[PDB]
Amino acid sequence: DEANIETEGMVPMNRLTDDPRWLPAMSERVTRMVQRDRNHPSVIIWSLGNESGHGANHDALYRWIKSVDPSRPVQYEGGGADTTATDIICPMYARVDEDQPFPAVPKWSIKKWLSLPGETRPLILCEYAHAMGNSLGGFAKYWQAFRQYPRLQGGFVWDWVDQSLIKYDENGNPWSAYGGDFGDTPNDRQFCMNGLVFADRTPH
Amino acid sequence: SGIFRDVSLLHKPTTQISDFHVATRFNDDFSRAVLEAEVQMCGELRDYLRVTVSLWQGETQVASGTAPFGGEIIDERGGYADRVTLRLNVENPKLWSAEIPNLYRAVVELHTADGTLIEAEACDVGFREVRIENGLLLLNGKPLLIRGVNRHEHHPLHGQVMDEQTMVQDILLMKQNNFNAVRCSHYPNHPLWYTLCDRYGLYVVDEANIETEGMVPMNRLTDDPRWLPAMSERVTRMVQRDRNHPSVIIWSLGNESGHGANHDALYRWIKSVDPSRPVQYEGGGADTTATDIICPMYARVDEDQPFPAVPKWSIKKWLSLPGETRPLILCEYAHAMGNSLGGFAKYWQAFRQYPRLQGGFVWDWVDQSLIKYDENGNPWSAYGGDFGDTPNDRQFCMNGLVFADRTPH
Ligand code: NA
Ligand code: NA
Ligand code: NA
Ligand code: NA
Repeated sequence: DEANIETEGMVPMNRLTDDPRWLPAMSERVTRMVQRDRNHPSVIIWSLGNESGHGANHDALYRWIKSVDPSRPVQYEGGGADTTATDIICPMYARVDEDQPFPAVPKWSIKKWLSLPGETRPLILCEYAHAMGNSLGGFAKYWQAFRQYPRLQGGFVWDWVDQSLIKYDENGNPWSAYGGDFGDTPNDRQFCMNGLVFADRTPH
Repeated sequence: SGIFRDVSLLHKPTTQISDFHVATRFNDDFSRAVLEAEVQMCGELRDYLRVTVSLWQGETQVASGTAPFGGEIIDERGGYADRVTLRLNVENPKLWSAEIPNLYRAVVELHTADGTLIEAEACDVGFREVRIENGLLLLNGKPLLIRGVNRHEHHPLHGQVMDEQTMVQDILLMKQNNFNAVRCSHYPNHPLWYTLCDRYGLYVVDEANIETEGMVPMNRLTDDPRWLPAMSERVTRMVQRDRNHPSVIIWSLGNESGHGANHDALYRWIKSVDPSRPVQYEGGGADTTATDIICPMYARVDEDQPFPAVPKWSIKKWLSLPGETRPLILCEYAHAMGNSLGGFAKYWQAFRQYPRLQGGFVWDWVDQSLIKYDENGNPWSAYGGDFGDTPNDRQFCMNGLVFADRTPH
């Protein structure tokens, strides 16, 4: 279950999340979420949001949840996926054997990530295997490592369904539209379609 | 068998230096050190006795200090009237490493306050700290990358007799081939070996002469308290003899003798007596409570070998097992028997990518072939069974990177 906070478009990404003046608004997104959903058993992990960098507001909210509901781990990928705000190392798009050492927020091979000096947490990718159009190449690689390494505990594929929208041609025939097709601009074109299934739920 | 190492005769005065330990401790950035030398005497104590410890860098005296015997109060009964600890400050020491084996000379003098010398002892001192921290083996604060090799004491002609030429030769080749470390598989070496490693610069793993592999199960003797004593002398006597050599950076409790309670005890003994160096031991599974370092033998890179009780996990996977945090250095890997070393680069790639994979000691340095003469007196390389020996292990005694004569494979 993930709080509704994502501030990716900021520069740097934690501009807001590191600012105390935004702590009240973030706080509600998190606390109201826990208050509503805490009795659901299918909820096994709480998430602080998505792509919001790593700011002190995150630390605070991580702690709050931990105090209020110790029954579930808290994860958060922002800022490098292994910050003090997550109980699970939860990278997005980290590869199996290949390192991607971006400065500040590298994406280590997941097998290597696990045994970095002092690291002891489990690793579950919050996002992996970008199913955008003809894809899913290398998927078996992930599975093979998840099975061999105890602390490699899987991940969540990005993602389920293509966000394509229906449009109609002059003749009243429908077709799938994506970014820009609505005269929307700037836009990110086909980037909204990354699902394992078509919008109508037909599989890829 | 035989008297295969040097025999010598030593004359000591009646009042003498019976033991001395040298320790070097540093500040946070290694820019200041303290040299601590604990000195013990035997014979008659007198108030006029003194110990002077001086430290030299080449021909320059760095520091010196004197005191009469009488150590600090240890307990309710007091202190050791027959010991004394001198502490010397060293500013900006030149650090020892296998990359640059800077050494100082410590001179230990026993003498009278009027200035007559009774006797002097001494040793080469290398300023360096060995410690495991946060999962890594560090030397002077930096994480080691061990390019090691196992090396038995073997001469095609002299058998187990080691000479200085041979030792030098080995060392030079090793260095010339990018090795920076050696494991004394599986017993303490001839004393000069250490001295050379000190001076030429190679990291050494000193190992107790304890191997009981042919027992069933392997820890049969090692878990038996009746054997603790015998084992104890093999570990304690090694440490007492080799502890002032900077080249020794790790102690090993022996080789392939399972994991017994005797191991745990000895492991602790050493930790207690010489905290300066980590203790490792591969027996019983390579990650028991008797080792500070995961040190498997022949564990593969990506492939697990899940034998019962003592599985050999892929080393990459080993590091991250639940709860594991230690560094991993293979005590033996890449069995170089005959036309071998296939897949060697796969270990190196792993070593470089994973911080806690700190290398390993290839098995091993030189083939253990012996020379024989044919009917015409022509020499030939013999192996297991060639002397009429039976049963035997045939060519398994030839696993080195070099032929018994030192020619490279
Ligand atoms: Na797993
Ligand atoms: Na997308
Ligand atoms: Na490494
Ligand atoms: Na062998």
